Amino acid sequence: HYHVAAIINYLGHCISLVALLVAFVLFLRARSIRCLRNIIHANLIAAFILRNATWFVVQLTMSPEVHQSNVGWCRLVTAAYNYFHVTNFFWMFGEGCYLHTAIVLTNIFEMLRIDEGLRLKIYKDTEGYYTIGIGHLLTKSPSLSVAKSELDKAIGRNSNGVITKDEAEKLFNQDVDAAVRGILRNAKLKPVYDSLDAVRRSALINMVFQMGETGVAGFTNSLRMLQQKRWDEAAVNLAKSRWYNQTPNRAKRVIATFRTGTWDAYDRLRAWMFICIGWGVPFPIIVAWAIGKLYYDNEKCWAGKRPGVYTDYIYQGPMALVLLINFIFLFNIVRILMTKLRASTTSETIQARKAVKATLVLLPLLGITYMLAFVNEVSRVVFIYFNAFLESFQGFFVSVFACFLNS
Ligand SMILES: CCCCCCCC/C=C\CCCCCCCC(=O)OC[C@H](O)CO
Ligand SMILES: CCCCCCCC/C=C\CCCCCCCC(=O)OC[C@H](O)CO
Ligand SMILES: CCC(CC)Nc1cc(C)nc(Oc2c(C)cc(C)cc2C)c1C
Repeated sequence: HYHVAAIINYLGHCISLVALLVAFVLFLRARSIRCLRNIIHANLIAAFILRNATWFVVQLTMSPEVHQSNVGWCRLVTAAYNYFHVTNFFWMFGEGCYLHTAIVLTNIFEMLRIDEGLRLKIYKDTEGYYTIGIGHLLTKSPSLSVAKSELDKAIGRNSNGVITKDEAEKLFNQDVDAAVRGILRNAKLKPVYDSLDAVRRSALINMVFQMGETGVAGFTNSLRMLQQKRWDEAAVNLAKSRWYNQTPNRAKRVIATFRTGTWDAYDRLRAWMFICIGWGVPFPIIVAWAIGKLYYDNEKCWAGKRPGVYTDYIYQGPMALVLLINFIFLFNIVRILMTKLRASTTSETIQARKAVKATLVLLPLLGITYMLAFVNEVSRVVFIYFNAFLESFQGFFVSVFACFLNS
């Protein structure tokens, strides 16, 4: 049977590798590779591709004579293969951070957290008025004691000076409504705002926060063009204003949002933070593991299982912890979907459901294999053959899954 299990493993690994590669090319071709969803999926696929390819290399290490010798390149392959193992876990954790944040925090919140900055503690602004969050003014009393109270009425609860991230969102949402009220009352801004789609409306609100209604109104020809959906020409005119000269970066992002329609400008910035979770963090982990092996376990290409001293827990450790956290995220996401978002049916909530549905489908497929790992008749043959199939086709499931989310 052992030969059968080996044949299935090579067959599966081939299939999953091809599947992953096809999915990756798909995501690269897409114009949506700009979206944050697709950046994570593509990186997730890459992380998976690398592991499958390394598997075939690892197969060469296996032959006894190389296994025994513990050659230098042998050790590199084992470490590399393990690195990609952690990469897989952390990228999956990547998707889970995104999904969780996707429901709890709106796009417009994220845009103006990059552009004006988020401060969770009470601070005094430039002219000395107490301000918290994304540019929210509490009151103009000189006594911070009074300010703590003013925040409490706003939030509903006693604050002691420091508000939760979810609370800042409520403050921010309030400000956005105020901005819209102002926009609708403005004779110049109103026709333009009403014609714009949701993403561009956000970009208009961005300028309102920085310049004011009166300031944004001053852009007569840019807004005319905006209204006539002449986005390329509208962008040209927006630069010429000195707003651009004084704050190029924020202006470029806001202007670019007018052109495209998308969040691409802000999404790139967000993506670097995911990148660290997926490739950045597992690298110190694997380095620490490799030192451990050099110190007490220099045998057998680093793949020897010795009972022994636990060195594999240096990388296995974080893999386990990352998983638990994802469960906590999932637990919170599912509850939110029942709790507030039953009746919502927005563009975001539909996708989040579709994702959660797919996660639930994905999670037993990958999970059973670990369950079978802890616990060890014709039915014994069925255990091994099942194992051989699940591990080998692990990659294929990921390819299908990523594609399903993208759709
Ligand atoms: C010796 C090696 C140590 C090196 C340490 C590496 C970590 C530092 C990395 C980034 C710093 C620069 C980040 C600048 C990018 C910020 C972009 C942005 O958000 O800001 C736009 C601007 O605020 C609106 O005008
Ligand atoms: C046939 C024998 C040789 C073995 C070869 C293995 C066969 C499965 C491999 C590829 C399927 C990948 C799944 C693709 C799912 C298509 C649905 C999809 O969403 O496509 C659009 C894409 O997401 C836009 O970004
Ligand atoms: C378990 C072994 C591992 C091997 C790759 N698979 C993983 C790893 C991780 C971290 N999360 C997974 O799923 C989730 C969970 C649990 C929560 C959320 C919010 C999102 C996703 C995609 C799977 C299927």
